[PDB]
Amino acid sequence: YINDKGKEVLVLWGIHHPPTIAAQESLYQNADAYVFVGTSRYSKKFKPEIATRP
Amino acid sequence: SFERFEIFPKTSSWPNHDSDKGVTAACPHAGAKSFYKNLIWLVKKGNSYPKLNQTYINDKGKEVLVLWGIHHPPTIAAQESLYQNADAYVFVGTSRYSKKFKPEIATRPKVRDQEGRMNYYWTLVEPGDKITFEATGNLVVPRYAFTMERDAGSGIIISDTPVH
Repeated sequence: YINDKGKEVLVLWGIHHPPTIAAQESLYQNADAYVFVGTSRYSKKFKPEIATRP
Repeated sequence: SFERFEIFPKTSSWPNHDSDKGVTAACPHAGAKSFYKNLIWLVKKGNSYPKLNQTYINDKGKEVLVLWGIHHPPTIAAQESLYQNADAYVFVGTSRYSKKFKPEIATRPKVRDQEGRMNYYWTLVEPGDKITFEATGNLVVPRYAFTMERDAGSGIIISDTPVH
């Protein structure tokens, strides 16, 4: 997305952590998944943390 | 209010792992190798480190401070001689806290004769909340947690003045 507006844009996203590997396959078909979000001054790579939380 | 209580009894919580060989010369007691009182350094019970899965529900009426540790061996051989898993992982979870820890196997500068490292972490479990420990290696499990109640606040005085 290129900012054609004349002012700042607030962007919100989320990263999901399934409880089990089976959930990861049932949702995304990729056991070894990754995310990357990048701007000119921002760049981060997110890896799923598949574990059973309380 | 402060009360130390055995969060995980040593004689029953870890039947599959070894809770006796976790002693180092960096923490000596009476000239012999020892370790921290409030923590157990679990190792293999012989060519096997099965999946560790333990939980604790806060039955106390106030906060519970739980401290654990993650061990980073200096060498891959050190990883196998303790946990028999080259790619181990730890996961500590609460209703508000969740973190996955990965060992960083590398040679550090040697301080107190030790080339590996051990990072210490802590958290507060609220009443009615539970903590969960999951591991395939590199976990120093709690032995004693601290039931605690906090007040408004104070400070730490660093001085040699006598106490009367």
